[PDB]
Amino acid sequence: SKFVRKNPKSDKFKVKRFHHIEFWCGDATNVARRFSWGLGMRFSAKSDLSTGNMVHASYLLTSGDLRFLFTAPYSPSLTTTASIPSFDHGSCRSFFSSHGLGVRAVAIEVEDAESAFSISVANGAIPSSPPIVLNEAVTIAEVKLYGDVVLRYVSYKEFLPGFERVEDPLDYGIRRLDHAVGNVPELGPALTYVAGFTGFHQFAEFSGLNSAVLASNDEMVLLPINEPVRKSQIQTYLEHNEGAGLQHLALMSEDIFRTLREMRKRSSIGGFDFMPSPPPTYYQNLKKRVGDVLSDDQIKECEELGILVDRDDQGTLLQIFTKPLGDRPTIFIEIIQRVGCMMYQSGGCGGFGKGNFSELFKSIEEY
Amino acid sequence: SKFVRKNPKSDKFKVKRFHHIEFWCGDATNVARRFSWGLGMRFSAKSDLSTGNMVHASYLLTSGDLRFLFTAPYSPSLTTTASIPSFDHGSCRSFFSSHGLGVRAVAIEVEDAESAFSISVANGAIPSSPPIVLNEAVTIAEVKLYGDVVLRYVSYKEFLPGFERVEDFPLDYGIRRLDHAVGNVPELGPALTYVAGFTGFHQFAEFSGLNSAVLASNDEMVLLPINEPVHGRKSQIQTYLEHNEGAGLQHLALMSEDIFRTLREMRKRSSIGGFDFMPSPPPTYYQNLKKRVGDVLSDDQIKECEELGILVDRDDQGTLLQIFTKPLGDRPTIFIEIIQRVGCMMYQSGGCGGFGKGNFSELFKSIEEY
Ligand SMILES: O=C1CCCC(=O)C1=C(O)c1ccc(C(F)(F)F)cc1[N+](=O)[O-]
Ligand SMILES: O=C1CCCC(=O)C1=C(O)c1ccc(C(F)(F)F)cc1[N+](=O)[O-]
Ligand SMILES: [Fe+3]
Ligand SMILES: [Fe+3]
Repeated sequence: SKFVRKNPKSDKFKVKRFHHIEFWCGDATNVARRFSWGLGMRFSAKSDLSTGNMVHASYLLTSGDLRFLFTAPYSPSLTTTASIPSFDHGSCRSFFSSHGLGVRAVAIEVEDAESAFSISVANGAIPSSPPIVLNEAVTIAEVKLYGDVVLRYVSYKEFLPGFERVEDPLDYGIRRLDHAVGNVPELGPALTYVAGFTGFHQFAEFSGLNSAVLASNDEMVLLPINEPVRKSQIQTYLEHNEGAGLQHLALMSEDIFRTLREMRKRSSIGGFDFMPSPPPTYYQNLKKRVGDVLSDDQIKECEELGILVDRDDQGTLLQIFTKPLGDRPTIFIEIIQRVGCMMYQSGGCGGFGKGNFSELFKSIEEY
Repeated sequence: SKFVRKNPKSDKFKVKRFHHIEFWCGDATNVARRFSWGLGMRFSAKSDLSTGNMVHASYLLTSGDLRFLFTAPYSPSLTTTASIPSFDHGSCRSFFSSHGLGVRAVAIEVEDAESAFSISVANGAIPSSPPIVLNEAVTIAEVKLYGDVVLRYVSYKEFLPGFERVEDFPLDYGIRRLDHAVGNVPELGPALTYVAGFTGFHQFAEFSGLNSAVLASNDEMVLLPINEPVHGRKSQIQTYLEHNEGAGLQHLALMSEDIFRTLREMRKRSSIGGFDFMPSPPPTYYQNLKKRVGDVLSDDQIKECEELGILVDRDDQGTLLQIFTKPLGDRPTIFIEIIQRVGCMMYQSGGCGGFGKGNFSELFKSIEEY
């Protein structure tokens, strides 16, 4: 009848929001051009040859507050010209040879990046890049998160110094990043490592995996982690990804129907593909499950677009998943819309979809 | 008053057509998805994990007879499961680390691929992959062309054994075939005598920052131009050799059956995934058009070129429409030429109208005016 969560607010430094995500590429132009058309993200800021960067090409896509950065290295024959100081040509080709197209950096806005970096290392974090102050404007620092992903700290005194603003329409309703999930071999150690240096508390849950969720004090920076337990997808991931790494990004949309009707039109002409849709029983069982949250027309709309729906104690959740973004069966995208919990709306409203494993199964047991 | 052309038909083996072009990628899925939407090429055949290939992912785009192959390597921890036998994981990462996104293979249909390979090596060609017979169906062989590009020989007894046909309503911007494939090289003389030395390709005569000869097969339908940098405004070909870390393919020219359609489609998509184009010639250029190709293009077709930014050139045999994209990837190296040829219809003879060498001048004296 009642579910109660706790929140010690045990953050070891002041954390604000997700700042951006840095993909590492072989050729960043094509990847950014496809992501832009397939997700509806505007070309916003560049740091390439045309801006004078002879170390790496970096292209930034935005939609709402969501910031996808796409970095690919230039030839070593053409350091000081790189806008992102923590970039190394060799670490980049190693990452792409080993893991392929994937997320390098999970970056978050924090009060002071040297403050965050100092405590993190002192509380166990493995350092990657120390605090570099860019033009006395932004501070940047990187610690190891899981595998070859880095948690990157960004703090302030069009995106970073050295980037040039790209002026211009494209917009499918995606407004912000919601959570970023990492697949690791052993949950226990990875969980005690990350929470050990961030002070992130565990967000409670209302298969082939085990999943805990680490969260900041206001529960707006959400970092779930999966463990491998039909062969487990997480295990397949660890093989094709040659280790631990970010599994999926969840992108909050202000209207999942719009974003899906846009993203679905473009699946065959450049965009992104989606998982095969649940059996029609699933949406018939919707009417007596979230019928007091979604109208019947909104339920018909989910069946047309293949959207999963889940509920927990505080709210209701709409969500759908793409197919792997690149060549390897590794990283994919989650589109979500959260309903309820509007105090502002509290993050994690509706959970993460853990219930859909069952409900989707017993949809297939029927039918 | 008169330009006369010769043709010794000195081919050392039987050569038919351009078969396909193999790009080497870091991630072939995104590159092929972008090229498909930005050029209007249909997803036709795959050889990835979903077909059982654990060495490399290969995705084929088509439009008319044009075949763009996009290959990217999988992890070595998962040779026998690879559909393309000449693929090596290390040669691929070396290529992409060194040159970035570029063309690996220029492949052409020939009568017998072991026949072509044997003579080529015997006439100087540097071998890369010997003749491998796939499922007693198609033969494949590769010799070095320029730098790390390979001339690949393909002969027959959806695309290769091991590939699975992709059913698609379908995208199509009017591109129908590949016209020519150009390589930038440090020294023209040696590269020219090397390639023609083992193919027997004759020189196609020409009616800047570069020196350009054109090597051609007997029917002048497989066209392989080569550029050289002229030193001492800095030569683009020289900049290419720096960013490309050596010689390599510079541009592919894609014949369209209607360059206006193909560009009104391709320009719509420049800002939403597709390809961008060079800044348009000054309006004087298109004014001088009316008394230059006015007996070939109507006034409406001339206004249409000004709207789409198309260059026009003429030679002894015919007239040429052409326009160039910006570099396809991160590096200022490889780009695309869209072309439509007019005249010379005996069938239409390749090289009709030349290649645009006159436009350097016409473009300039347009800017000297205005
Ligand atoms: O948000 C999360 C984090 C923990 C792992 C997880 O299961 C979550 C999902 O994004 C999610 C939700 C539902 C489904 C299902 F079962 F409907 F397919 C799948 C996922 N998932 O793993 O991407
Ligand atoms: O087709 C060729 C091969 C030889 C070299 C060459 O210049 C050709 C062109 O594709 C061409 C023609 C005209 C222009 C101009 F005038 F616009 F600059 C440029 C090129 N080009 O991109 O090489
Ligand atoms: Fe999720
Ligand atoms: Fe050309």
